[PDB]
Amino acid sequence: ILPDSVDWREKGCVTEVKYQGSCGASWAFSAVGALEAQLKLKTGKLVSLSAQNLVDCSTEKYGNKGCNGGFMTTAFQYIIDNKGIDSDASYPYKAMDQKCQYDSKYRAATCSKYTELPYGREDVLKEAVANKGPVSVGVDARHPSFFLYRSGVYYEPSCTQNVNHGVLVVGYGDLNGKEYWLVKNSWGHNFGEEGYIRMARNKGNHCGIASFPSYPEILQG
Ligand SMILES: CC1(C)CCN(C[C@H](O)Cn2nc(-c3ccc(C(F)(F)F)c(CNCc4ccc(F)cc4)c3)c3c2CCN(S(C)(=O)=O)C3)CC1
Repeated sequence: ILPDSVDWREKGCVTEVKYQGSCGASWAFSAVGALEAQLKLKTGKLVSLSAQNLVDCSTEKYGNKGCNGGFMTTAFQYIIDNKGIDSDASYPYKAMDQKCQYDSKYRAATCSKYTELPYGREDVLKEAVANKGPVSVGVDARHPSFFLYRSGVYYEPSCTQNVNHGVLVVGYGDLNGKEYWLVKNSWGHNFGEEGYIRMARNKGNHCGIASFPSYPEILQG
């Protein structure tokens, strides 16, 4: 029914890994990455979208607190309400809280809608990654093993389904009996597998990967 493996990087839909630094903006990076993939499918152009734009402008009205955390779903709502999000190049990432500096002149994407998936359904998530594109999700990253991850299929016994770090699922697969999720993180290229972490799949919603998945869309109309 579904493909055994997916890697949205192979279709040119994933921008370079970013470096969030001391600013807790992983929620913003999760959000732009998902929308970038929809933009590339829609327009044929791969352009990084401004995570800083979300940190500075999708704030209190959306329950977000910039470098102190946020949600991807209300980040998408902001983009809908704002009728735009800027390119990352026009509004680059500074890893701190700033005044909203959105400028419609440098709008690089829109958002028509977003969709949330039901908690813990890794089959429903697998289908969405296959059929819709990369999915924004939260994970439990509050473990030293996460910070220290270098390669392989990550499994942390003490992981919980409560989420606290925004990431982007750009794929899934199976490595020698270990089914994994392919996860784009925002800790630069030196983390994990060139900025990615492959996380255990179909192991009881391990680290909450499927706790709060969502994805945006950019419709023709
Ligand atoms: C629309 C509303 C008004 C606002 C959004 N609401 C979402 C709803 O509460 C569902 N939800 N979503 C998340 C969720 C999903 C992804 C991410 C991530 F990706 F960033 F990591 C995170 C982390 N950031 C949280 C955060 C947000 C603002 C802030 F300043 C500081 C921190 C949380 C959680 C929950 C319930 C409780 N969990 S938990 C402990 O894991 O069970 C966390 C619904 C009402």
